Amino acid sequence: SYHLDTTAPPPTNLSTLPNNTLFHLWRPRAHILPAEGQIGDPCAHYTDPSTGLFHVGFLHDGDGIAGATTANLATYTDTSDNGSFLIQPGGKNDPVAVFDGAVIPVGVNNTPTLLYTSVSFLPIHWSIPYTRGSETQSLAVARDGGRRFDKLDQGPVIADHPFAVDVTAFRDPFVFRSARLDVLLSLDEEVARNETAVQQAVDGWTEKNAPWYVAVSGGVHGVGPAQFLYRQNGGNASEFQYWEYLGEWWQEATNSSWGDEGTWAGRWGFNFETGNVLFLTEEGHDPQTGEVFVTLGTEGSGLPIVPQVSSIHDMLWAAGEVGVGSEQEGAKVEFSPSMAGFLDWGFSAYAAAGKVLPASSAVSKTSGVEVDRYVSFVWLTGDQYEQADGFPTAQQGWTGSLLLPRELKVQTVENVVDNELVREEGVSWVVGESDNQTATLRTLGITIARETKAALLANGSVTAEEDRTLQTAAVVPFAQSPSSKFFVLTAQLEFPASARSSPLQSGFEILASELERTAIYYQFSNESLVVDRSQTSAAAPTNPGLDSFTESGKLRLFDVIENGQEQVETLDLTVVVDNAVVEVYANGRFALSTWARSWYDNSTQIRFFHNGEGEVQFRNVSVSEGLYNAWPER
Amino acid sequence: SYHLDTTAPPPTNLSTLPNNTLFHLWRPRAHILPAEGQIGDPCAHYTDPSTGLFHVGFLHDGDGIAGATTANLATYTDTSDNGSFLIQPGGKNDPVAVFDGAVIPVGVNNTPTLLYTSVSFLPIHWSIPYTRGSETQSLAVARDGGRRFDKLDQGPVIADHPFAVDVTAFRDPFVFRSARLDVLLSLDEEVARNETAVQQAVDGWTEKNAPWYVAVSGGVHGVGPAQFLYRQNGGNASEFQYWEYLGEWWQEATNSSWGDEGTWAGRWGFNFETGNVLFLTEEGHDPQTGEVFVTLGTEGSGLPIVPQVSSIHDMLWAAGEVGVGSEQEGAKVEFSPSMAGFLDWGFSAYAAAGKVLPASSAVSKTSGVEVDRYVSFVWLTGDQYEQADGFPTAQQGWTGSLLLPRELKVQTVENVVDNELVREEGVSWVVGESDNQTATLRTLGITIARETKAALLANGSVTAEEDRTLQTAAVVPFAQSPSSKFFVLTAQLEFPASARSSPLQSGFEILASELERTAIYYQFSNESLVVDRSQTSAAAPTNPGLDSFTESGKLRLFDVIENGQEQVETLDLTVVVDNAVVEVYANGRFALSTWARSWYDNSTQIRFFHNGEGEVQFRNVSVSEGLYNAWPER
Ligand SMILES: OC[C@H]1O[C@@H](O)[C@H](O)[C@@H](O)[C@@H]1O
Ligand SMILES: OC[C@H]1O[C@@H](O)[C@H](O)[C@@H](O)[C@@H]1O
Repeated sequence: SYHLDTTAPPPTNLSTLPNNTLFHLWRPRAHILPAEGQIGDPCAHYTDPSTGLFHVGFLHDGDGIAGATTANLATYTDTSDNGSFLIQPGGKNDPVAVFDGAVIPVGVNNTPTLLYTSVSFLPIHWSIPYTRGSETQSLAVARDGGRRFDKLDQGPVIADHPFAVDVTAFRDPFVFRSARLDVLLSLDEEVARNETAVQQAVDGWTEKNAPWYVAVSGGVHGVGPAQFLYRQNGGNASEFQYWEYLGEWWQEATNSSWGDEGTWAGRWGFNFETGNVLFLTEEGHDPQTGEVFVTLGTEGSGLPIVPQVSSIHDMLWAAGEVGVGSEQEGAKVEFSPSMAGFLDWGFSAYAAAGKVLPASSAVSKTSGVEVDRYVSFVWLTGDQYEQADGFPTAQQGWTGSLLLPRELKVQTVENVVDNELVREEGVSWVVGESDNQTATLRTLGITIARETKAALLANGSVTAEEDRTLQTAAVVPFAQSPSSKFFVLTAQLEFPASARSSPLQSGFEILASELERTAIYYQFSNESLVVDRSQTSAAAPTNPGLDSFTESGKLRLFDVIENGQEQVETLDLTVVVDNAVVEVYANGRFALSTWARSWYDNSTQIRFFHNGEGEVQFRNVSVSEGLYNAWPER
Repeated sequence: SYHLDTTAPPPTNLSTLPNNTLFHLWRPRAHILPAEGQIGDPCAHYTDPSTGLFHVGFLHDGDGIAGATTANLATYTDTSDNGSFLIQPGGKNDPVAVFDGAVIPVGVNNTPTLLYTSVSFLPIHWSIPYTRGSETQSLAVARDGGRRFDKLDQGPVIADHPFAVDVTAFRDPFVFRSARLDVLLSLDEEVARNETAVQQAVDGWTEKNAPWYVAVSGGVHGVGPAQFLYRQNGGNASEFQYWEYLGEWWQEATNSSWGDEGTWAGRWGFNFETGNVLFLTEEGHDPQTGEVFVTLGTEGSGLPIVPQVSSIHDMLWAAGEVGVGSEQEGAKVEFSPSMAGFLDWGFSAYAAAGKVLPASSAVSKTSGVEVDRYVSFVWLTGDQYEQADGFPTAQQGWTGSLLLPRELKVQTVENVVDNELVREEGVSWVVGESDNQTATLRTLGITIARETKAALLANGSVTAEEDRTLQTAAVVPFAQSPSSKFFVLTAQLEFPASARSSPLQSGFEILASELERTAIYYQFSNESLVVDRSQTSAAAPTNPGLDSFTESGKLRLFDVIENGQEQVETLDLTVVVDNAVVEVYANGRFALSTWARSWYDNSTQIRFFHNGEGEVQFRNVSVSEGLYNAWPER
């Protein structure tokens, strides 16, 4: 017998508590997750052509894909009760399980069609032999407003991985259209080599009748991770049965990495997962004019390898160009990375599943958005990918959550001093334009979906803090801190050029009280935003299931000219705290999410933090408390 | 109710009788059939390398493959009780059914391995759209002396039919080795054009490390029937997982036929089934020196087509050569017929499944055979392929039977006058040599497996009849007729050349009494051996289920020189009557099998028959009564 008293010390072993007793303790209110149970990879999102509603999907309880719908990209509604499942295993093609899938809005019977990985054998992991027929790609059609997906009555449409290729994995199909690919696959190995003649065809490209491409993720044993590319046979937009294989359009050597030291974009690892193919512009998504971007998860491991265990799950992104399939007899087209980085630096952040959100959607119509966007949903595993040291799961009654929907586009950083900080190799940006004096950088833009950001602040209480400058080491409490763990903290930190070489650490302490605190700070030593959770939970000491290791992500603040005078680029911070789900956003190009499971009701204080190394100026600091309820119907 | 009294008239409607009351009425004793129930296509035969025993397989009750073993090819033993099943559906690869398969003696784990068509969807028929994933090819390994075949724990090894090819069917894998094919696929495009340099390579071939080939039967919608050829990837005899597609090595236009009139080899039809690839010599089988022979069933139909109904099931064979796949980009190798015919002319004869029977087998060692042979088992559907007009199946308690095992080799007809009878187009033979005076013909040789023939005669009572010459029309009873419906009738009929243009019909009446009789005679009008069953069963008139239509097969008796004198080749008849199962053999190159379901115990009289047109000399006429028990353990 035990009533949850979060004003008293936590019991020694949380796992000895009755089921569902910790259900509300760290559950978010503005995030996407099922009514209960666990949530795995998001997937199968789409805009219903009929209603204009945006459908969101995600694996649930390891027993299929569940769904929800939204008309504003702020509040959601479960497609049904009892789990809200759309499709589950037990069919002829998926007797064992239902893995990730993607949706063609107008496919079979001119309705939303799901191409998903139907599983017939387990286990499946890059570190152990692959069982033939493990993963196949099958079709299902949406029924009753999309509240359910009925499997087509036949075998998989892609019943096997590439011939005689020893794949490590062959799952997570993602569908997309591309003027570039279409053109490259219709010209001559000479008339398609000159980017000139090509562009002429691109300008005349029409999306409506363009064929669909499918990128499948995995790798090849003893060779390396890769993405297998397919497209409706013969480029026939009306062909949903046969998909011609275009080869491994994207591959890397086993455990190789972007850059000469794997500093900015982790490692390619031993296997690719959940690849999404995007075409971004400076305003949003355009399969005709956008640049090719790819988001993916990579599975890593230290040595020695522990078969069936992926010690590292990196949530990466890469940008580059696509060209003809060389002269050799391999892939018909190839993707070459020109820059890469992380979509989210969080250890537990992974398997992002996104989708183009049309300006014609009911969402964009309402918010007055005139362009097409690409919204990405990142997964935040609740138990370190099932490697947690006895997390109190039965006590919590739920596991995992998705992160806030994020808009992806091409971000530009103007007026950047063209120096070594810019010209480094194996980096997460490229020079869009320069004059040897100042340049304009190009990188992946990452922001909270505008409607979600607005809803988070809509009915919130606003409390600002006075501008401040810290030089000597200090921890200064806010003049007034929130009274709950649901708020958005925003702030700008200005650093002196002399801080680059200093051991400076400046930021904030959140979710704090006498016995608990979570520190978020910038560090120049390795140019990273850091989330120290060593003191985050008073319950973690005796409950190793609550991970407390430090989280961090790289963020370079370039030298820029703002008013004729050079200065270190301002660090623009936006930290969203929804209970235990903590998301750190910066300069519209950085994201780091993690779990901050504080125990006490009173751990809501916020404080300025500076280690006394160097100096820091805090500006436009403010806190919006309350957020909102993303699930009104529950 | 009614106690079966076969000395009294049959009841008007046989279906009103209790179950199993007709179980023994027309059941054979020397044929291969299950203890009870129905038998479908024979398949999966093989010689156990360990024991030397020959294993026989067949579909049973439409619920899998059952088996039996033999050490002498005379008597058999069920592999197990309760159906004696080896493998049945319900696996992940074959959730719906288990179709025909073939066995590689030394395969996975160096044990007998079954490659079979695993079925996931029904219906399947050339006349209706094909459901993707309907038929795949999976592996299973023999366990416990072969009394069972355990499916390998993974998906099919050939998970889909050729890419984007709208097949009518894709089943019945048959495995085989070939020096010729290996050579052709190892030389250049021009080096494999000159039979000279090609023969050198063949002479050095070695079966031990030769890769396995797999022929799958079916067709292509709107194109025609065909055989799909595959072989262990890269010619690697050690590779059982991946099979490279070599193309449609054998195809024919929809419902086309051998010859300008479909006279000698029926029609190619709308779909090919049960294709077996053989390499025959004048003494038996040799994958190194034998001429390519193929046996197959073809599904036919008159117009208008009745979807899901194959009105004609022809049991055909074809011989020819295999060359490099033309110049274009089609099948890598190609089979070109030089002659074709019927393996069995019976309406109900079909789906032959054979296998190489090594001289190293226990069967051959015992009987002292020094060469490898090819033994073929022909199916005799019990109910006109399930199109019977209400056959009393419940009353009989069993359905179908296989015909006697038959030896297939190259047969030679020597001293044949090289005239128009030999040079007709689209025929079942080819001239092996000639001097414009006499020639030697080459054709498919069909004889009863020697050990089975010997067993049929071993303990039988012999009764000869005096040589006789009938000139007027007459029906003359034998001086002494058998007293049972288990006997072997042999005879030789000599005709004068003048008989070729005559309306002559000469032969015998068997299974006769006052109220019943079955006529078997040769007819020069259309050069055919005929089995008239219009009076076969006193029960047929009120039981349409008992088919009574005339059965016939083409047999040309050439002009030959036997003693410096020309004569019409002797018609050498061997008629095996194994109860209702009747098999008519002639000149070692013809077979016609059917069901002769006489009712009365006394219908065992045999008579000479001549229609008075022309003349006929009967010689060496004899009857061996009794046959033998093929299943001593039952
Ligand atoms: O269980 C199948 C696969 O699921 C993926 O989500 C994991 O990241 C892999 O390590 C695993 O092999
Ligand atoms: O059920 C499937 C197939 O079985 C074969 O034996 C029949 O002869 C075909 O007509 C049929 O398509």
